[PDB]
Amino acid sequence: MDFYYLPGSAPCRAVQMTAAAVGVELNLKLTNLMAGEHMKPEFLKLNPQHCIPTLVDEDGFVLWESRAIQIYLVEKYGAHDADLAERLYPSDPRRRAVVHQRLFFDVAVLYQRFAEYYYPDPGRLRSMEQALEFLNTFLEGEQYVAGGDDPTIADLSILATIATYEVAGYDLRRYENVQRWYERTSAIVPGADKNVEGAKVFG
Amino acid sequence: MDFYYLPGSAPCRAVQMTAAAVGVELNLKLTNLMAGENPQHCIPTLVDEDGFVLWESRAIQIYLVEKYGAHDADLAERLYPSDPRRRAVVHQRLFFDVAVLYQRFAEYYYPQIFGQKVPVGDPGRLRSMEQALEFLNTFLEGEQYVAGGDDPTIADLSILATIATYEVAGYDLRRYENVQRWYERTSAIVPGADKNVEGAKVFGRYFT
Ligand SMILES: N[C@H](CCC(=O)N[C@@H](CS)C(=O)NCC(=O)O)C(=O)O
Repeated sequence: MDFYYLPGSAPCRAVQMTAAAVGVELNLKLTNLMAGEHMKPEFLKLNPQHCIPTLVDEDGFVLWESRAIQIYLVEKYGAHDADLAERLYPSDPRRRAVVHQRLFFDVAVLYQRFAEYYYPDPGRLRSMEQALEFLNTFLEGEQYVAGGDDPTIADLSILATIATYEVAGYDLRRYENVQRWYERTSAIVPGADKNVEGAKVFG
Repeated sequence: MDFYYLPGSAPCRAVQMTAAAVGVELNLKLTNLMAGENPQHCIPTLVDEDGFVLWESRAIQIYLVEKYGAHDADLAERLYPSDPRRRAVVHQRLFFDVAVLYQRFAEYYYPQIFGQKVPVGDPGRLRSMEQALEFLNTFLEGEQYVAGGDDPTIADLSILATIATYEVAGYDLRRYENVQRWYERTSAIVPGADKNVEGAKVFGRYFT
């Protein structure tokens, strides 16, 4: 399966951790946006939204949005290991609702406000610190972001985001639960060293 | 189930339509925000029969299908197909709605209607917002619904709530033929479309 990506990119890193978790090997297709590779007609025909990560499966199914990719990887490839899929993406409606809630929080608030503050300011700073405070509150008395006894795809997505906060230069130790979760989760998730490595070397 | 909401809110309206679709009656609780009435004070907030608290409209939408619609397997399958590939397209459209379509709407219009009330729209934000509409128009080329299928999915409902907000904002949706066609057709057929239209009008109070 072809994986159109950039090394420093958080959503790409989330997908790489998820693929490693389900034993999927990705055919890496570096897609340099500065060079305009995502705007070539070959890419546009695959993905009209011209964004990375983009996954092309064995039957030519094309998918983008890292968090939809994560779910697809578990449902289609993780499913061969029943307990594994359950750990990554619990099936109970309530448990799964929380995983979804955290994924939507990651894209619309946590990573969003990171991009709002760092890519162009006291206003967008307070906006971002609020996102971190929310996350800190989510992790109060909890090992993982959506609960559970094991990391879920929500942890993997937020690990990608938070490693970007770290390399940006934000003092994460300010959020005791976030720092704690970040350290312990990075130590236990397969390919999490590649996440930080890739955040650092590129991002 | 208690539903903490405001009619003007697109995320709230997406849940109302989804609940209508699964035959769930919501006990509506008006939560006036500018007054200050879930440690993120997010609306909508759903509180189920066991006191389980959920926010994030799109997570709520899925939960409503999975728990309250799944007795009618054919209905749940229509709203939220289980085939990984089909479900993946529905998930990508939900993520697009939150992070691209509604997000760029907000980034363009919120500075003009809230806080400082900037006298003019940012052209870069406008271009970006129009790009989001073009994407949607493209997704709808040759397709009845946003994520495909023979029937509306929850992605259609989420986007319907967002697009009705574009309309009350005064954006000329006729510029995007597929979007307009889909918007008319879907508004004509989905449960709770009346709540969506009624509520979107309310959000028009910020555009006078
Ligand atoms: N919601 C994000 C989208 C990430 C995204 O928009 N990718 C950026 C680079 S990190 C990109 O491809 N930008 C180029 C473009 O959208 O035209 C995801 O998790 O996949």
